[PDB]
Amino acid sequence: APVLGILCGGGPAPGLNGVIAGATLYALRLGWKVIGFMEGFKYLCTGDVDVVKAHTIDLTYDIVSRIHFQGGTIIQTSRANPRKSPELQENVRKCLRALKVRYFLTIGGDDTASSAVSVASGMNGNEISVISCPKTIDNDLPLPADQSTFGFHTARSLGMEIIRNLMVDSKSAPRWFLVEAMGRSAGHLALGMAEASGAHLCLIPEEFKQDEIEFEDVVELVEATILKRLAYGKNYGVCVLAEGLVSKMSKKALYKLFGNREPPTDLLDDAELARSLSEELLKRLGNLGIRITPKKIGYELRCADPVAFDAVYTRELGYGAIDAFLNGHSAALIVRENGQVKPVQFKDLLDPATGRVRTRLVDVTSQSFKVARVYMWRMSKKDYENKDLVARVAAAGKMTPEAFTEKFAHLTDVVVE
Amino acid sequence: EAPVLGILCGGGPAPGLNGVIAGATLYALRLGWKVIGFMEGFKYLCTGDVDVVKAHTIDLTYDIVSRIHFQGGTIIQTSRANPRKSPELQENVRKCLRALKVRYFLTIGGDDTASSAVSVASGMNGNEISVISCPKTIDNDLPLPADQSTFGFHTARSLGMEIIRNLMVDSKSAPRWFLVEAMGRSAGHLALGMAEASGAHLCLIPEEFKQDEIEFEDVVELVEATILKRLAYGKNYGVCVLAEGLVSKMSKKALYKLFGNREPPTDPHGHILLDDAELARSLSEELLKRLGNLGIRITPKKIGYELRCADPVAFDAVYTRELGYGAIDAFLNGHSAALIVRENGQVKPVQFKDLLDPATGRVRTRLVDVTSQSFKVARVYMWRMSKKDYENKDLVARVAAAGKMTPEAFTEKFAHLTDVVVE
Amino acid sequence: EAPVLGILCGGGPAPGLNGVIAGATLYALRLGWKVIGFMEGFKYLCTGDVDVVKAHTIDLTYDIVSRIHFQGGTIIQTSRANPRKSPELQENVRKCLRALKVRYFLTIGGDDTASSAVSVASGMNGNEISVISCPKTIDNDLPLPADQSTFGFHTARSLGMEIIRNLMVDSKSAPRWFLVEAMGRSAGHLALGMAEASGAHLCLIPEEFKQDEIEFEDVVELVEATILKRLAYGKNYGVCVLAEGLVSKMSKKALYKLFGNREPPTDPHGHILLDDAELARSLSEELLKRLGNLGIRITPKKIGYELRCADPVAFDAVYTRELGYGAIDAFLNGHSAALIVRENGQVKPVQFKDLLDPRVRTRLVDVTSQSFKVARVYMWRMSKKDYENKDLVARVAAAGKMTPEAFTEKFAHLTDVVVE
Amino acid sequence: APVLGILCGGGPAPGLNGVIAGATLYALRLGWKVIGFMEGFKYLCTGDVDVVKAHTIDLTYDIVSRIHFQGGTIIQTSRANPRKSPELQENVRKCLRALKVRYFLTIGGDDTASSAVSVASGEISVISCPKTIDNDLPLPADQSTFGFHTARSLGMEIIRNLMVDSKSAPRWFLVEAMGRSAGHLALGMAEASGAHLCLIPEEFKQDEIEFEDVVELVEATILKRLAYGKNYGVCVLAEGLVSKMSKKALYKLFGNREPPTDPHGHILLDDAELARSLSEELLKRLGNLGIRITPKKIGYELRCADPVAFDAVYTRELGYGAIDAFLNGHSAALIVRENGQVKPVQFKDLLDPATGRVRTRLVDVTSQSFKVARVYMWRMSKKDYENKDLVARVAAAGKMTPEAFTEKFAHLTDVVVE
Ligand SMILES: Nc1ncnc2c1ncn2[C@@H]1O[C@H](COP(=O)(O)O)[C@@H](O)[C@H]1O
Ligand SMILES: Nc1ncnc2c1ncn2[C@@H]1O[C@H](COP(=O)(O)O)[C@@H](O)[C@H]1O
Ligand SMILES: Nc1ncnc2c1ncn2[C@@H]1O[C@H](COP(=O)(O)O)[C@@H](O)[C@H]1O
Ligand SMILES: Nc1ncnc2c1ncn2[C@@H]1O[C@H](COP(=O)(O)O)[C@@H](O)[C@H]1O
Ligand SMILES: O=P(O)(O)OC[C@H]1O[C@H](O)[C@H](O)[C@@H]1O
Ligand SMILES: O=P(O)(O)OC[C@H]1O[C@H](O)[C@H](O)[C@@H]1O
Ligand SMILES: O=P(O)(O)OC[C@H]1O[C@H](O)[C@H](O)[C@@H]1O
Ligand SMILES: O=P(O)(O)OC[C@H]1O[C@H](O)[C@H](O)[C@@H]1O
Ligand SMILES: [Mg+2]
Repeated sequence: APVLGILCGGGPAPGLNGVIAGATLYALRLGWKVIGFMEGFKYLCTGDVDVVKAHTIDLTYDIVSRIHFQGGTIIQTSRANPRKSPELQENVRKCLRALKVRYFLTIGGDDTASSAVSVASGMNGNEISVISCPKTIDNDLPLPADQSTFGFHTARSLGMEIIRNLMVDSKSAPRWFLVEAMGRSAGHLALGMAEASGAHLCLIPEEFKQDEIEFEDVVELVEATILKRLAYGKNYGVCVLAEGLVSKMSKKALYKLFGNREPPTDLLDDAELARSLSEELLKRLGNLGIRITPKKIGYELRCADPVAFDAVYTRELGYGAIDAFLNGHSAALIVRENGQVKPVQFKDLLDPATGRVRTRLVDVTSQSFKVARVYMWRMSKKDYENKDLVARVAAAGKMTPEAFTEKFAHLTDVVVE
Repeated sequence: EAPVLGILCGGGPAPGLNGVIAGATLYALRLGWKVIGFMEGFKYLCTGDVDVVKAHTIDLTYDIVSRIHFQGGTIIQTSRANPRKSPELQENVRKCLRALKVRYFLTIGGDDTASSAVSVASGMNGNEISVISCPKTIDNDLPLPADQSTFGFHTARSLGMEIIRNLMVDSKSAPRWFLVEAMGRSAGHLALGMAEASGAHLCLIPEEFKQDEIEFEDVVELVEATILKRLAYGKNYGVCVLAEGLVSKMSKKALYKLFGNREPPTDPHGHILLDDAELARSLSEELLKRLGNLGIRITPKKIGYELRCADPVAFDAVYTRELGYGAIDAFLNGHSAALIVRENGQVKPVQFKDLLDPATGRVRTRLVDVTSQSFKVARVYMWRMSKKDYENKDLVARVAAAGKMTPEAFTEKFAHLTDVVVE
Repeated sequence: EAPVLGILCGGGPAPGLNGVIAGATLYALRLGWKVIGFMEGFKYLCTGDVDVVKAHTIDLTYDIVSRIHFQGGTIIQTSRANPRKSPELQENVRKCLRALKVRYFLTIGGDDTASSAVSVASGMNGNEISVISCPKTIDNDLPLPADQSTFGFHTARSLGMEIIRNLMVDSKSAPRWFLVEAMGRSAGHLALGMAEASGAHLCLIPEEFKQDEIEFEDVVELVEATILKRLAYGKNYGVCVLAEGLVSKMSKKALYKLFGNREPPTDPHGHILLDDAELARSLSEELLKRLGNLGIRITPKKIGYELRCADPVAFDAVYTRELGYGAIDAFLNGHSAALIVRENGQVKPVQFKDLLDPRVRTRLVDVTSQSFKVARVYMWRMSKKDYENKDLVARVAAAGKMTPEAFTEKFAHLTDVVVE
Repeated sequence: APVLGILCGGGPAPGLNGVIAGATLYALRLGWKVIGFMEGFKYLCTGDVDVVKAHTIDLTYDIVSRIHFQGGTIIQTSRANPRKSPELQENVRKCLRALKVRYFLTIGGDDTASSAVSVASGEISVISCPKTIDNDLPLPADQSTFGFHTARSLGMEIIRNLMVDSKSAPRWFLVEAMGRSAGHLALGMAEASGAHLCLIPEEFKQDEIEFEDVVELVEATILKRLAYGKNYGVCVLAEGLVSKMSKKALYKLFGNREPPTDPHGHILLDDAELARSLSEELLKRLGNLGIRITPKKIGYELRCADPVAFDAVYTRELGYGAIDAFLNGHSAALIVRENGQVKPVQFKDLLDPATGRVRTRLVDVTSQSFKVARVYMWRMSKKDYENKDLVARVAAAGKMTPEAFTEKFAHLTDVVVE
């Protein structure tokens, strides 16, 4: 009876347990023995056969038969990475061989799969075969457009519900919420939350023409939306911001981001973008009876119980991983393109630019992105050319139609219309 | 004056109806259109009385629709009253639409609603009114490119998943078997989706039965062998999800037995009233006679009326907003007698004649593809006796012993089930 | 060694069972006690074979229970097996408890579980073992001070409200009447709670019927009058919630009509089987004959088992944690054959004798309380004054397509059938 | 036809629509005409009766028959305080008389009720209802203000997700629960979700708190968890710890700077980030041990969640009791529920003599409920500090001697109640 070894690396995503139970349940039906390494590679890195034994468990039918309802991961996860030093990988090989592992499945992000292949490449193919199931809550893998990664549906739906309450609260007690969606990689999650909840505005790094952002431009994009809605008798709303704006700002923009101060280094995590915009917008707009409050959606999504779409999705990835093992595949990533859970070789998907896996961003030319824009509140190219509109909007700001055009009309060159 | 967009909903409600209404109305309002909404579908348009229709038409304004994307149901209600099979009724709808100066006419409903919409258009100048329909089914039975859902389906399946979740915890905490009947006889998409997501131990849908007709006995025994196999592993509990469509695939011998060894009730037109069937209840009643003495409890449970007006999940909120936008886009581009659908992430108008099945003159019905990879994966995790399973003497020994019968008795009673359903 | 604490669950599950288990276990481990849990209640303690019991007992360690307060149901499962009817079985239970050196025996369950625990205790020494039971009922029918809830009732009521909420939107979007049957015949706390919270138009609990036996005709007419009054205001839809206990209060003639003018079902021993009674289904078919010509659709809906194992809401999470703590404190203070309950914000042991009047005194809805009166105001119903309002009776009668004389003679007697 | 005028004051709480629907629907049956003032006292305080009439609506059956399902308020709310100045009450009296409203119903918390009393001194009866998610109105013991159950329940669900994440990917979450008046909400969320630590101002003995003590209280819990093999957890902090802090503590809290202040000299505690500051300090002290720490705010997403069944029933009965108090001629009272009965309680009985405004009900840290909640927390008790064996294990977890651990932490037993 061969041995299967599963582990999780990187941040958790809803439905992580779904993959573990999908692979384990099918493997047990074949008669395999399944084990799970706690906290990813953290203890395989030490190379101590008994420190590892104290941190691996039997993945039995009883353990996994009902985890498909539950978020997080029963075998935990960690960012521990054996790929960064020649000693660590050998410690991994020493423990896999000592554990008589035959099939090796990892569930994790771009940095987690690379560890799997590197440890595998220094091992005989007849003794160990490696498979990985890439995971990401930011929906940034290069699957065919409109196709989502597992966990993304759960994250977007819970985020919609959180913004729903902020939408009702912003109207009931007039204010503006600046909701910062966690995740600097792409803009899929911020735009999905905003469009589903009817958020009045969404800013993502992908909608900016210039290769760097200026702090003042982001202030004016939000300031224009607040002015236009105020011009229609509404002093409240919700604006959603992808954190990826941070990783695109310029050096000067980052300096203003931290309060006109030099930023720390080894550091965009310490950045507080929604909070910084709230302070600047309050100096400019507070006199108009406008309250602004930042709010961060984020960590609370990572271990939400999977929605039905991600339950089916992850189970089919678990079966697929075992199926790739049976069909002899190795060094491949389990993906579902066009409704087929097929093994895909990491070479065929690794974009040569960054070395890591190709990251699919939001297509702001697609119609889907255009539809989201129609239901937002923003001054378009045509809007600035409407004298009657510009008159009311500038009046709402207690500025003249002229000063308003000086300040804000340039924004049509910062963001794709 | 400004062009008038009239909106109605037909058929049974599904999550996201308001989302379609808000997408069409908000976009139209930005274009300066006047948006009105007829209450209860074609109900009053069929009368032909202009005043009555005015008494059941409301002005769809910004503040009314600005926040209904959060809410299930339809703020303009819905009806199934349809004028398609009445030349007089079709004219009556035309007279009321002309009276209200309706330039763009949008219907949100199922097959009957869309067919009625085009029939109203067959006798109207193509430059005075355009007709667009937005297909709606929680049953997911539209012939969209497979694996792509219809709006409302994701919401119904997710809520359906959470109900069965509580039934799975309850069935294990207090050992019991639940027969969950998923309302709707169109297809098995809802049953299989809820069962696969919730990890139910069995899902029976009409698509997997090879015979053109189904026998009540074969359904009893398919569930029975699943229960026995579970019993052979120390587990006297589980959940089985039956698609209601099994009833409409049964033979008349199965119907008489289903209705209590009696005569199926019928309306005053000669049609069997299948809504009065109690599939899940009848099968648990029979299954208790056979397996009850093995310390097995069985309980029916229906799901599906509570699903139809659940608040839409994010996938449906985005979906229906894009559909409502697409309806207005079709109006602008000049399309008419077209249905707004989303294929490959693109909302496009598709002519109604192009969706007809030439054999029936009816829009095609997409059922579960039981030869798909997805369905095979679902079956892998179900608890059932497969073909090669019946050939394992050790396994049939354990299962037969669980049922307090001999191995030869088990093969006699249950081995024919591999020829009843696709393996 | 260290004291052994055995825990089991008996009967129907309710939200928060895991809360009581976790509250008792976590505190017990803080005291150094060993904690064990019996799968499926007394089912295996009845067999007597100790090795079988060991195969169905688990060590309740810190990591087993530290996070089950989120989870509904019970990890140690439950069963209706009760050794209270066989000292052959009670001796078997005592035998396995002694083998496992159970110093403290905490059972969570209903009447059969509670009484079964004390009878086993009666045949043992008061120093070797001590027994405490935590009463459990999702029906809120324990005799606590008025308005104070049993654990799990909040969770069940809130989930039921959500289901009716979907039914209310559906009934209005696609005009229809839903007859929501709230399962449970013990009392009407669940039905009234769900209906009041959800804005349901009518609620019928057996507590409001003045007479001792209920007639099938009268129940039909109480729903009928509400539907007609709604029709008289342009509303041809609504939700009416029926407590399943209406079946248990019906007269012999009423039962005969309820099952379809056939002999009521019965078990092999001759006792009536009310579980086969589809109360909402029968009332829908009957009300369809009478009101179908008016354009009224009526569909039944059952809200039962999906409540039992819903995840506990915050009120019940705090509740059952305080209960579990109180059970350990009762063991420490030397209490035995006692029930752990909470009254006026304090968890405390309460001897069996305090609450018992055969099974425990069933607390029913107080239909004379101000709480029930307020619920009635927001219902749609023909009060005694409504029947005497000539103008109103004309509108309702016309909605039902009958003369005011016919309406008054048929429906006006209902003022003496249910509390005014 | 008598006129009922309804407004909402203060921050929203789930069930406001329940009160409005219960009061409006009953008043409709009595034949009353019902109206609603937008944004609460914002425009009744102005005295411009022309502006007031613009932002008023007629509360009809269609408007309110189904809002009992919905959180938020259909008539909005503001924090405007007519009790601030003598005519701030006068403008309200003038506008109310102009509209000829017989019955005036305010739906708000401690600040709103005091405003209602400031106007109830002159034809027009005034009744309030107990709105607050902070559970800090002086209702009978063990009896909650409406909206508190819903806010606690949704807060528990949010923390549950943070609990699964803190264990799946070992991390510590510092949850800051909104509300500076009392610790009810923070304690309810933490107890129900099984959070490892909770800190509320009610448990500190001295009336001024030091930043160092707050940091060390979390530090002791994190170290103790490490001693027992766990490098993760969740800690809930009532944000009212900032309002109990000393001037020196506030200086450290705002990054060793003078706290921001309003044009009147009072301190702007809204700009404070308690959880963020503690996280930064604790990461400096414990990151080497393998401890990751992350702050999270909860509370703006709680104010307008759809009410739970408890608040739906509660607000339906409170709204009924408001019309019943009006029907009985009562005035200058707040509707309360005790033993399942709604009754008016005069504002005079609820006023604290020193403040002059409605009395704030804090958590009773001497009660059994609080003691039990503490038993399930991970903390160092007075006895634990006297356990030489336990102290050695925690100190080793913190990479320090037992002597150093006792010097730094043992004094905490005099900082908070045991
Ligand atoms: N940026 C915007 N996004 C969405 N709706 C808008 C926007 N600006 C105006 N509207 C609405 O579009 C409709 C027509 O606007 P108008 O033609 O300016 O009266 C009204 O309901 C406006 O409130
Ligand atoms: N019908 C079934 N569906 C899913 N899993 C099953 C089924 N029958 C057995 N198993 C499980 O498959 C694994 C291997 O089965 P066996 O080798 O027969 O013990 C065990 O975990 C069984 O419980
Ligand atoms: N049975 C009832 N329950 C609750 N509200 C009612 C009932 N009957 C009438 N109403 C409402 O009471 C108000 C006064 O009605 P009326 O007495 O007809 O003027 C209106 O909002 C009616 O819809
Ligand atoms: N401060 C605390 N709060 C809650 N549980 C604790 C605390 N300290 C220890 N425990 C647990 O209580 C039990 C007693 O452990 P010990 O004191 O080592 O015998 C073990 O399960 C510990 O993990
Ligand atoms: O806040 P309201 O004016 O009511 O509604 C604002 C709308 O604009 C937002 O993008 C959403 O699509 C909403 O429907
Ligand atoms: O825990 P049990 O009820 O034994 O088994 C549950 C699993 O069996 C079912 O087919 C699903 O695949 C679940 O994952
Ligand atoms: O909207 P409708 O169905 O007409 O009325 C709903 C109300 O009537 C019900 O008794 C409850 O009191 C609800 O508030
Ligand atoms: O699973 P762990 O995080 O170790 O412990 C969680 C428990 O510890 C906390 O104080 C609560 O009482 C929880 O029940
Ligand atoms: Mg206050």
